[PDB]
Amino acid sequence: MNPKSLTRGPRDKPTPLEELLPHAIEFINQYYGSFKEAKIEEHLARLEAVTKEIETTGTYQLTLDELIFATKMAWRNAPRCIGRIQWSNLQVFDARNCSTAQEMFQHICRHILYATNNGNIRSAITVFPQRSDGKHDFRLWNSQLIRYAGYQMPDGTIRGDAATLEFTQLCIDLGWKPRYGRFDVLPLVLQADGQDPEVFEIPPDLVLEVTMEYEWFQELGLKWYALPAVANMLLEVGGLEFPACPFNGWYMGNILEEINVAVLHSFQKQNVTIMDHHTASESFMKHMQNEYVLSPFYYYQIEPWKTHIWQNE
Ligand code: HEM
Ligand SMILES: Cc1cc(N2CCC[C@@H]2C(=O)NCCc2ccc3c(c2)OCO3)nc(-n2ccnc2)n1
Ligand SMILES: O=S([O-])[O-]
Repeated sequence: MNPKSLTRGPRDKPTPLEELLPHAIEFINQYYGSFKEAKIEEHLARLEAVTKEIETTGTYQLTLDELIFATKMAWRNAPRCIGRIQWSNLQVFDARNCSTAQEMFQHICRHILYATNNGNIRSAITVFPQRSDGKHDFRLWNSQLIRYAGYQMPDGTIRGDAATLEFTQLCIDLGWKPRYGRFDVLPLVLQADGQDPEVFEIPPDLVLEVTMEYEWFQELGLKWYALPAVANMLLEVGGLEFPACPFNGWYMGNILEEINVAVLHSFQKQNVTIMDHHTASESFMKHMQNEYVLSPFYYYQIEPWKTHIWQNE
């Protein structure tokens, strides 16, 4: 077999023009090929301008429409994603002129806001600036925008998310004051322009949680977040790399002390979208109505605290 790697790592120099140009040209062709006969003079015009822009600046910028096209195509090129069947239902937020972590934070708040929509979930992606030389990367160190903290008890026990134990400790190491619940929402750990990450609490009113509701099992205090958002992948398109491009959909669906009726009832009763038969038909219908090496592609990355060179720990 000759599978490709699903990971795209860091750089420390711009992509060499001899690599970038061919990829850029191929994407431009893919994009204008989305008409099948229309816009041959526009195609050639754009090919010439991109090639001149690359040769004069060392890189190039996508138009808004090309970016939107690229995020949707990357989505339908995601083999594992079940939601990609209705891939035209994606809202794009262009944050490519973002310069600071504070600004990153505000963009992310807007995303969570729009996407959550009081439970009537909407799919969205926010695209931050593309990699330049690889030393000014924008990154979210989170794996998800919303995820619970994980604590290892003085027993060797796991309290919270058993999968975030390492990231939670890194937040503490960065100044985040550890509460010790099993449902603590991790802060946003945001890197702008290649600099050390800054910690931002997520305003709690922005976090919609499904409180699970027999009758005594709500006494357990079982709870989960409504918005599944992937924070850590890199969007590749036409030779360009976007190391920060958080996106979301909605959900598909060990001290037990096993029916999923509690979750099924809690989500659906609290009007939080999930991928049931109603939503599947409704969303595919909206999708269909919108019709009036893989690339682009979402890559995995190397966890940034393993590769980051700290300016001033
Ligand atoms: C609209 C509702 C959506 C649903 C129901 C959905 C569902 C899924 C599911 C079930 C998986 C695999 C989960 C697992 O086993 O870990 C997945 C993976 C993924 N989804 Fe979605 N998704 C949605 C929206 C999105 C959006 C908006 C994007 C991107 C623009 C997207 C991109 C991906 C990617 C990149 C993966 C990872 C593929 C891999 O692991 O190789 N999804 N999604
Ligand atoms: C919070 C989250 C996690 C996630 N995962 C994919 C890589 C592994 C990670 C994960 O732990 N997945 C298991 C939980 C899960 C299952 C089904 C589903 C999910 C997450 O999002 C929508 O559909 N994917 C997504 N996702 C959102 C849209 N597409 C994928 N969100
Ligand atoms: O744009 S897709 O729906 O043809």
